[PDB]
Amino acid sequence: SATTLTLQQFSTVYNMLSFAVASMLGAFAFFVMGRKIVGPKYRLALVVSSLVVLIAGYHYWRIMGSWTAAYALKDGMYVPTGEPFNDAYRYVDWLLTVPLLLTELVLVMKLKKESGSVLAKLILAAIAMIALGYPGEISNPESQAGARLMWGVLSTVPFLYILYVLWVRLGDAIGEHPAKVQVLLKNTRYLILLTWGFYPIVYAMGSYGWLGGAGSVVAVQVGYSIADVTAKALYGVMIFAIAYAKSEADGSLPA
Amino acid sequence: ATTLTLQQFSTVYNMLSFAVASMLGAFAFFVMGRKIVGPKYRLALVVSSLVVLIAGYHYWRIMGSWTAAYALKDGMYVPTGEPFNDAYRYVDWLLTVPLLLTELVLVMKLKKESGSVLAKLILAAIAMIALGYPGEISNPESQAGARLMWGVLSTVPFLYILYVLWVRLGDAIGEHPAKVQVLLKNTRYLILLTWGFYPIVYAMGSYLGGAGSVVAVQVGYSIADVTAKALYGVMIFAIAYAKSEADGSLPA
Amino acid sequence: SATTLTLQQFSTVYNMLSFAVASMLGAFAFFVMGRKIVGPKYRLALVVSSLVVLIAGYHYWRIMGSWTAAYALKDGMYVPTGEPFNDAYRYVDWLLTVPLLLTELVLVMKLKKESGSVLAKLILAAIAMIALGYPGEISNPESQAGARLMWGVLSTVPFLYILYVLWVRLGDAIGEHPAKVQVLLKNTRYLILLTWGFYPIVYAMGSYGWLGGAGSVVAVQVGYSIADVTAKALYGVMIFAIAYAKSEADGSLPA
Amino acid sequence: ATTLTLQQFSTVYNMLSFAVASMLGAFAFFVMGRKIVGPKYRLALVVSSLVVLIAGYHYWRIMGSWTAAYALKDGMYVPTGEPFNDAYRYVDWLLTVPLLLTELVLVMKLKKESGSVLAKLILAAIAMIALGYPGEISNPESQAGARLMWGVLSTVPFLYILYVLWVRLGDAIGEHPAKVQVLLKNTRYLILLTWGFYPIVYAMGSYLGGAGSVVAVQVGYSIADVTAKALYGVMIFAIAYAKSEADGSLPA
Amino acid sequence: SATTLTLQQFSTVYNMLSFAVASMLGAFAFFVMGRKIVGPKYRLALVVSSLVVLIAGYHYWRIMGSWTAAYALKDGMYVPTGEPFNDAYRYVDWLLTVPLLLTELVLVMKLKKESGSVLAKLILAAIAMIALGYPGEISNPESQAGARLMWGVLSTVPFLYILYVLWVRLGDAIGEHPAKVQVLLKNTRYLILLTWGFYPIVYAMGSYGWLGGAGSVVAVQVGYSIADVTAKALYGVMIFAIAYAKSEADGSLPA
Amino acid sequence: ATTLTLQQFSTVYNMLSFAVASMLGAFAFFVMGRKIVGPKYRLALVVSSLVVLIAGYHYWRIMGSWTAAYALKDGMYVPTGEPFNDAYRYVDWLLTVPLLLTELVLVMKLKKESGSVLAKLILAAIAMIALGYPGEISNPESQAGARLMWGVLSTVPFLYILYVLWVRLGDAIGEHPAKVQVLLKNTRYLILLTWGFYPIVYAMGSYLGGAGSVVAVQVGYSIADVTAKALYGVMIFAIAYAKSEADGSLPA
Ligand SMILES: CCCCCCCC/C=C/CCCCCCCC(=O)OC[C@H](O)CO
Ligand SMILES: CCCCCCCC/C=C/CCCCCCCC(=O)OC[C@H](O)CO
Ligand SMILES: CCCCCCCC/C=C/CCCCCCCC(=O)OC[C@H](O)CO
Ligand SMILES: CCCCCCCC/C=C/CCCCCCCC(=O)OC[C@H](O)CO
Ligand SMILES: CCCCCCCC/C=C/CCCCCCCC(=O)OC[C@H](O)CO
Ligand SMILES: CCCCCCCC/C=C/CCCCCCCC(=O)OC[C@H](O)CO
Ligand SMILES: CCCCCCCC/C=C/CCCCCCCC(=O)OC[C@H](O)CO
Ligand SMILES: CCCCCCCC/C=C\CCCCCCCC(=O)OC[C@H](O)CO
Ligand SMILES: CCCCCCCC/C=C\CCCCCCCC(=O)OC[C@H](O)CO
Ligand SMILES: CCCCCCCC/C=C\CCCCCCCC(=O)OC[C@H](O)CO
Ligand SMILES: CCCCCCCC/C=C\CCCCCCCC(=O)OC[C@H](O)CO
Ligand SMILES: CCCCCCCC/C=C\CCCCCCCC(=O)OC[C@H](O)CO
Ligand SMILES: CCCCCCCC/C=C\CCCCCCCC(=O)OC[C@H](O)CO
Ligand SMILES: *C/C=C(C)/C=C/C=C(C)/C=C/C1=C(C)CCCC1(C)C
Ligand SMILES: *C/C=C(C)/C=C/C=C(C)/C=C/C1=C(C)CCCC1(C)C
Ligand SMILES: *C/C=C(C)/C=C/C=C(C)/C=C/C1=C(C)CCCC1(C)C
Ligand SMILES: *C/C=C(C)/C=C/C=C(C)/C=C/C1=C(C)CCCC1(C)C
Ligand SMILES: *C/C=C(C)/C=C/C=C(C)/C=C/C1=C(C)CCCC1(C)C
Ligand SMILES: *C/C=C(C)/C=C/C=C(C)/C=C/C1=C(C)CCCC1(C)C
Repeated sequence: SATTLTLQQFSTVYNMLSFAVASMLGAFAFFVMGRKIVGPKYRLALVVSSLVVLIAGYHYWRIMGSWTAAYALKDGMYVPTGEPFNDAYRYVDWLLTVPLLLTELVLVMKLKKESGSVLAKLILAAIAMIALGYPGEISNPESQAGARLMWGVLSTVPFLYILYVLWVRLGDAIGEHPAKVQVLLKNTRYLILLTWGFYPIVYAMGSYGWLGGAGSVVAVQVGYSIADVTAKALYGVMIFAIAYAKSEADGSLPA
Repeated sequence: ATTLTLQQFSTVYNMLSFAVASMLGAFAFFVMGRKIVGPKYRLALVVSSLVVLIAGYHYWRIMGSWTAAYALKDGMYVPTGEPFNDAYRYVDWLLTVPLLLTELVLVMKLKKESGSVLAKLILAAIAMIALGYPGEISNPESQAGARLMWGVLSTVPFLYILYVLWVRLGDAIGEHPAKVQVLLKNTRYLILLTWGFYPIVYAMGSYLGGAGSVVAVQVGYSIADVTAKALYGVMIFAIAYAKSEADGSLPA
Repeated sequence: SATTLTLQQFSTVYNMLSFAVASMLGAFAFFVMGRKIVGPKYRLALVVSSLVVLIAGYHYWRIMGSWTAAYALKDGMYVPTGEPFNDAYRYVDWLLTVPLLLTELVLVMKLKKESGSVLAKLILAAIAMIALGYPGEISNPESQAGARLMWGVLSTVPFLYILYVLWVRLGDAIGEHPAKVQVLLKNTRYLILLTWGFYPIVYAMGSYGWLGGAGSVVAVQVGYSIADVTAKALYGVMIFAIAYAKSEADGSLPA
Repeated sequence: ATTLTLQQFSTVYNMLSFAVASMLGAFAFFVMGRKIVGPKYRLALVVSSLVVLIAGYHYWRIMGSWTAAYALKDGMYVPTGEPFNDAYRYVDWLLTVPLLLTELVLVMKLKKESGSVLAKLILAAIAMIALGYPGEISNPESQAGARLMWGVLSTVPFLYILYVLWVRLGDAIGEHPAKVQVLLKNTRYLILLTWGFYPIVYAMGSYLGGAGSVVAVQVGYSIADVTAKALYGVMIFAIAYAKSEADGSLPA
Repeated sequence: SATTLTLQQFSTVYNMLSFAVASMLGAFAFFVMGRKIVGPKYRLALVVSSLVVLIAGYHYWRIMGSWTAAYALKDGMYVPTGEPFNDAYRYVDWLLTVPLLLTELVLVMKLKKESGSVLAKLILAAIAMIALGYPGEISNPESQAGARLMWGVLSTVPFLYILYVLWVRLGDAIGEHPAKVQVLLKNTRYLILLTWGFYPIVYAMGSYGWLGGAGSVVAVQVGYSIADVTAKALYGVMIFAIAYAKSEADGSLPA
Repeated sequence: ATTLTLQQFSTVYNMLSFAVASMLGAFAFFVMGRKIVGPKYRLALVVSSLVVLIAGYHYWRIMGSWTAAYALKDGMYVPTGEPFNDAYRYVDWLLTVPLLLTELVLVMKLKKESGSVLAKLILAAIAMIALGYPGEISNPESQAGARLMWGVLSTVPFLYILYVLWVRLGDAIGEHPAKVQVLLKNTRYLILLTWGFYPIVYAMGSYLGGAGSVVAVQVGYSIADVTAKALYGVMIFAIAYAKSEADGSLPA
């Protein structure tokens, strides 16, 4: 089965899940309302921003239900119920939202005829990343260690491709914009860099650790919440700030 | 009925949760994207919003029916006696497929014959779904003859719909700007790929596999619905955005 | 009591009821949104169109609850619960919506001073039709065959009156409009003609058939759904198309 | 209490479902009809929307109370011990009747005395409902004296309200266009027919019949509420539309 | 414990609570919609009017739940359940809404530089009134009669202060406005005078009466509903009427 | 755990119901007050609406948790075994405190450094709440050392936030009209009074009292949240209204 949890551990994970739910839905309303403030050519990017956090809001709402249904209160403790709580529900979120995360960045940036081509490759790359990752995630890290490693390696190839394209296609376009736009674009890269590495690490953790003890279960689940809120809601605020800065630069800010 | 492995139940549940999320995301897009395109293409986005709203609620219900048809016992998911209503999609299609045809006609240029053309497609789609329904609920083992016959009878209006869409979309490519032309070409390919997937899943259910067959049919129908409705609506929006940039009606 | 049903039969009726619910509510949103597109003198007719489908949406929502509450799952079967499922709940729908169906047609057509008089007679006719039909519907087709026939006959008199008025007041006004308006008005008559005959036939069926077997129960209930969706939602789309055509003819289409 | 036949329970339930549907339909009409009339008559339609919205929810509750007060046993509907709160309409009237008077005053031309006139009618309507409430909950058999007395005391502000409405509506007929005049004449007749129906139903409940009496009172009150609120609001809208076409403020 | 109630007594209190709920929420929608009709300098007062009735709507919704949960149906009777129904939940309503009631009156009236000072004193007075009243309300009228009286007396001091300020600050400003504004301002004072005295009387009743019998329980609870609807919803209508009259006087009525 | 008197349970429940009502009232104010101030200050009111909306729902949940953690027995409220999640506020603060800082920055004049300043405050607020959380769930009796340490570590970013707000608000007083200046002065005092209250309640929970301690912490946190969010948002609105009257953008 799984691990027994204290009220403190169960509450901590439940609260970080409720933190995630509130952050995604609140950011949704913010991005919906923020459309009126930026230039008209950057409003489609904010719509996609709202879409990302809306979907992750729905998915975290289900995860929160899944978490409370996998444990039951007995003798001042939370003991498993047999109902499964898995990380593979997250992939259903990622498969849709990660291609959308790339889309909103490209839409807020300048289109250079090939912008469609650059986006299409990244979307296809992100899809294959999650798609190849899924067989490895549902594989038993012990009884199926060969399959887990193979899919992880195959999944990492389009992953580094996305990271490479973002580094090379952003710096060549960072150095063409005002100082405020550069800082916003620069930090957005760091934001992607710091946060997106969490998911493969936890995948590699299950292969070489994690599940060992309740604290590991809490930490990983707390980590997913922090990573998702920053990679989706905070990331969407950066897209909004880039839209306002670029709208302020080309003179399209509503007056 | 049959017992499922933990993986099979999880997989079908996830594809159902994927479908719910895709519709919810597509709904918000079409509602908000209405403001971004020209004023004469917004009714097409209104119909797009309804299609995904209806299918979203219906997939929300399908997910409830799925989780209620199995129970976890001994590391397995065994049936509960509560039935899984697989015919619930066909009543959705009976409403949403006629609506999908409408949004394509509305996003295109209105002609004199547009009224007659739409009604014929809807009558075909109705007869298609109507003939398919006896075949869908037929037992693939004890009632294999009826499944094929209704499958065969249903494809006649099916191929009729595909022919009309191919011919009425190619005739409009050569009158529009290049960007509008590319979108219409890809839209034809998209309709063919997605609408052709459903006959395969019907033939998948017919032929035995066991639980893998159950997973495939539910996964296949779910993917088909998501691509034929939400991905399809994005093309309707993209056609609306291109035509709005061409006729100078883009709100920007 | 009543009949026992298979899962297939119960599901079929349940699905056609859910089809009806979705069609009525979806058409409501369509007609509400479609007001902006037609001329201002035809928008009141679309409001009445929305009202018809909204009411039928509410009534079919209750019918769906009534259907699931009249049967219970036992041994892979649906056996009655004793709770009644009757066609007389439909008359409460018809008594309000049928007068409204006539109203929206007259409002989309040209007012000719007497338009109030024509409408008032039809509304009074439709009311008496449903009102006279109700005593006959709740009468036992066997133990009370005299009362059933008498009310059916009395109900058919204002029915044919409505049909006569529609045929004579529409053709005299069809031949005064453009070709597209004529086709729309012509098909609307056929739509009324084909669909409205279903209700008396089922009334006459209960007198001389139906209730015999489960298949009859399914067919009649499936028929009501098909008839209601076409006589209310498809009919409202025809009213919308007439409004757009007439708005396009008199030059009032919003530009 | 008393047992009801299947027909009696069904009839009262249907008239309650008729009332719910009528209010829901009337609500959407007044909300949407606000946009169609002139800008100075829209607050009257706002109040119209509230009246039917409040009464719709209340009739939704009355229906729940009705179905919860009886149970199906032996081809009969026998009481459950759960009570049916027939006084729930009077607390509705205490709110909605003062609102109904307001929407009539708002749709008419505002004068200096309009403020005083409205307050007097509301005070009368309050006292009318207030005196009627002791009489409504009084037992028609063991407490027949109190029922009549409260009925008698309640009609004094009742006839006061009817007199004022007759006199303030006839004085405004002769200053308006012909179409506005006809509407005001019919509005007076409508108020008299509908407001007079309630005293009959109170006298119906007093005098015994048994279950037929129970059906009549509930059917009568339901019909009276539907005609005095939703049908009444359509006249308020019709007066608004006529005055908007007369003063040139029709949004068209 | 408490008293046993008949179905009639329980229904009466339940209905007057549902009357209060409907009146507060309905007035909320009225004040929200009524903003468009008055001058722009009086619209903030109507927002505060909506706030008062919205809060009292929420609080009466809870009181209605509290009432149904304090009694249970047994043998055609309503007997207590042990769950408490107290008047001290009302103070949580009053502590917020009474300062708001004064605010909306001052905002609809003319600001005379010191209007902030006058309002601040009244708000501080109203707060201390409810604050001093609370220790006395939760005191046992019999075992704690010294504390009940003392807090009641201390609570009455800012109460009469508010009444004095309203009488003196309104008449000096009534006699500066048109006749219609004077009548509206004059009746608003009478409205405050008649209704606001109910609360101390019921406080003094618990000290020297009430709780004796079920009829007293019904009357007091019925009284609170009548008092709250007139002191909040009817009072807000008077504020709306003053705003429309003053907007009509200074020529700011939307045309 | 500990049993509570009827008064203690009622008091904490009332302060929770007070908090719910205050947030609901504040939400409607900020939504409606958006229309009343100038167009460039409305995003700050949008964020104000979210803060109170989030905290309103969370206090609605806290009230449910509170009533579910005790049961009435023998004229007492005794624990039920169902736990009261007191850490649920800290996850609220983790979202709402960063939002509260934002609305202040948005209502003020935007400068070049405004971007950097906000991010530092949010990082501080995050670390503040993050370090406070281990201390909040620590047992005041068996784990008194950890409570103090996390309390001590949490105040470092706390005093950092207070210093920045004092210095960036005094620098903006002397560039604005007198009415704007007074509001900014009082806003500083308000932030200090309310933000300083939380450390006291943490020290209250640490030091024993018993149930009175439980009441104080819950009452203190509730009052602190209501004044630091709803009362704070009214000042944000008042600053918005004053600046709108100064720059001539008041919708009137
Ligand atoms: C709905 C329940 C029944 C289900 C069965 C399928 C119903 C299909 C209905 C299609 C409505 C299409 C009406 C189109 C009327 C013309 C509108 C139009 O041409 O507008 C173009 C543009 O918006 C001008 O600017
Ligand atoms: C077993 C019984 C089976 C019964 C099966 C019945 C099916 C009826 C559906 C017909 C399709 C009608 C589509 C209607 C679309 C009309 C659109 C229209 O008329 O608008 C054109 C005009 O140009 C705008 O101005
Ligand atoms: C509501 C809870 C208590 C129930 C007790 C009954 C309350 C009756 C209230 C009536 C409000 C009427 C206020 C009318 C104020 C004048 C508005 C007006 O004259 O506006 C006309 C027109 O809209 C300008 O263009
Ligand atoms: C047992 C205790 C029973 C107590 C019973 C108390 C009843 C109080 C209701 C009075 C009616 C008040 C109606 C208020 C309508 C005012 C409308 C108004 O003042 O507006 C006019 C002005 O012209 C706009 O500008
Ligand atoms: C939200 C979930 C994560 C929680 C972590 C805290 C997030 C803090 C986000 C702040 C958004 C601020 C974006 C501001 C972008 C600039 C907008 C602006 O300057 O607009 C001014 C004015 O409206 C022009 O007229
Ligand atoms: C245990 C792990 C702990 C991890 C902790 C991670 C915390 C990340 C939060 C950083 C604050 C970011 C605030 C972002 C505010 C940005 C606002 C902005 O960029 O807008 C300025 C520009 O002027 C508009 O045009
Ligand atoms: C894990 C948490 C990590 C910390 C997350 C919150 C801090 C984010 C601060 C962003 C300031 C961005 C502008 C910084 C300007 C000074 C620093 C700098 O050197 O920026 C060079 C750039 O060219 C401009 O001048
Ligand atoms: C500033 C831009 C973003 C900056 C980069 C953000 C990246 C976030 C990713 C992973 C953090 C995971 C942290 C996991 C910390 C868990 C803390 C915890 O509570 O674990 C203790 C456990 O509960 C004992 O039982
Ligand atoms: C404009 C709207 C027009 C809508 C037009 C809809 C036409 C019929 C569609 C679906 C019927 C679905 C039920 C089909 C049943 C097939 C018979 C069958 O064998 O299955 C069920 C039966 O009860 C054995 O148990
Ligand atoms: C185009 C304009 C409208 C055209 C005219 C539309 C009129 C619809 C009225 C009645 C149809 C009733 C059809 C009933 C078919 C029932 C099919 C069925 O499924 O019954 C099999 C049963 O389930 C085995 O057990
Ligand atoms: C502006 C708002 C003003 C509103 C003004 C409302 C005035 C009173 C109305 C209804 C009271 C209903 C209860 C009446 C009770 C009558 C006494 C009675 O005998 O019945 C109940 C009693 O508990 C025996 O059980
Ligand atoms: C016009 C401006 C406002 C005018 C002033 C309004 C002040 C309302 C305050 C208190 C009234 C309390 C009245 C309580 C009446 C209770 C009637 C009742 O029903 O009690 C009988 C009991 O139920 C038998 O068992
Ligand atoms: C932009 C968004 C950035 C958000 C950044 C959030 C950073 C961490 C915040 C809260 C963690 C709350 C849990 C802290 C747990 C402390 C460890 C502990 O001892 O308690 C739990 C443990 O499971 C013993 O049972
Ligand atoms: C909002 C959610 C986001 C940004 C999720 C991102 C997920 C990844 C970048 C996952 C990467 C993986 C690999 C590189 C290999 C192992 C499998 C994955 C899917 C965890
Ligand atoms: C949104 C749903 C859509 C677009 C559904 C489309 C469905 C089809 C094209 C179905 C076709 C079928 C046949 C050709 C025969 C077998 C039965 C069907 C209904 C699966
Ligand atoms: C939306 C619902 C509609 C259009 C319903 C129409 C119903 C009828 C035309 C019913 C007619 C009847 C008779 C002519 C006699 C027998 C009784 C009736 C009510 C079934
Ligand atoms: C929407 C509800 C309305 C218009 C209700 C009106 C009610 C009456 C006019 C009631 C009158 C009564 C009497 C004259 C005496 C007997 C008791 C009443 C309350 C039924
Ligand atoms: C909407 C609610 C209102 C206007 C409540 C008003 C309450 C009072 C004026 C209460 C006054 C009290 C005293 C003067 C002393 C005794 C205690 C009080 C709180 C009942
Ligand atoms: C809306 C909620 C707000 C503004 C919360 C503010 C909270 C604090 C300023 C908390 C400070 C703390 C310390 C300084 C140390 C002890 C732990 C805390 C979190 C209570």
